[PDB]
Amino acid sequence: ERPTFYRQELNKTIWEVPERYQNLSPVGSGAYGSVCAAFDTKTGLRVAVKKLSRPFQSIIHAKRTYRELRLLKHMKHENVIGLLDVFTPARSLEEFNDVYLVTHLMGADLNNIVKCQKLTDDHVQFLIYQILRGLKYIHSADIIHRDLKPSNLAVNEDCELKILDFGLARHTDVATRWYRAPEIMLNWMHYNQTVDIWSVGCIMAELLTGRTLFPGTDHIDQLKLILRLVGTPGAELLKKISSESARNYIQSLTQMPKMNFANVFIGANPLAVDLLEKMLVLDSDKRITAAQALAHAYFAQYHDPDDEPVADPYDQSFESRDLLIDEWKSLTYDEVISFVPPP
Ligand SMILES: Cc1ccc(C(=O)NC2CC2)cc1-c1ccc2c(-c3ccccc3C)nncc2c1
Repeated sequence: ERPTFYRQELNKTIWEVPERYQNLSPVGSGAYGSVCAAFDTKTGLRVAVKKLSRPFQSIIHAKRTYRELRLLKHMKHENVIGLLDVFTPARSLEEFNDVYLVTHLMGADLNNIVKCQKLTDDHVQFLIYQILRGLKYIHSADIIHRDLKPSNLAVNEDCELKILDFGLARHTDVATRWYRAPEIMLNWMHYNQTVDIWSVGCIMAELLTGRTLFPGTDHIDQLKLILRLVGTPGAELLKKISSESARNYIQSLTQMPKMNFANVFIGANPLAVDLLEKMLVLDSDKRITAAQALAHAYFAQYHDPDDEPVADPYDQSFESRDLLIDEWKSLTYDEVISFVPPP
């Protein structure tokens, strides 16, 4: 049966949600869209409801909406945000103009944690572990995050973590680059899933040291900052950059050796430093994977091959179809009423 909705103004718009969701309350962030913390009396969980902004204003948004929804309904892992529900006040396609999403709530993100807790070695392991485990899931479904960062890691009171914003296209017109992998920033050859490991590395290094590893100002400064630690590229990596300008420009810079991670991260679990040198490598191909990373002896106290699941193949076949603004809209509708809540 169709539930009974109610109305109220939150974040300057009409919010019409089913009565199971009570005590809606804005998060204060805004960086994640329009989102409220709520209590779901159906599951009895604390949830996070997000009202999609004019989801179908144009092909770009239309397809973007269906894309996110597809991703959310497909992902079912304890370290990745997933769909507890999705609903619309509309009774028929005709109406349909808004999409509402629901997920578990955490209330905070990594970014807003270095400024608080002092972070012991132990908690760092737990946090990096969850990112790698969730990453392994995501990667198995052939989905790349591409822009992983501390602000995309939703963490709750008990340092439990969920990865957010995965697989969402690119940017329009900017974007922080303090964690993006160099392969991406200078746009080189085909780039594998390992781009995310580069990011995990930056984060891990940040959690260990309390300061941002590569807080560059603009594009060349970032590259300056990274090459000063991992060193400039040899002929092996240069030859693989099946690019042009980027290759000729990269090699223009002054050659530099890789620093000694051991003395860069003064005082830090040695096993931690070992992992960083395996993640922060210029060459993605020679960079460690999430699965490999979960076996490293640093995560000794948490590793458990049986409890580190994989995803089913993600049917990404819609990413090539050219559709009308109304068709992308309709598919998002189909995806909404065919939805089935998890157990
Ligand atoms: C609702 C929603 C829908 C979809 C996706 C998403 O990543 N979609 C991409 C396609 C994958 C993300 C969210 C999202 C945003 C902020 C959340 C906060 C939260 C609350 C306050 C301050 C900071 C945070 C992080 N706490 N718990 C869960 C949260 C979930």
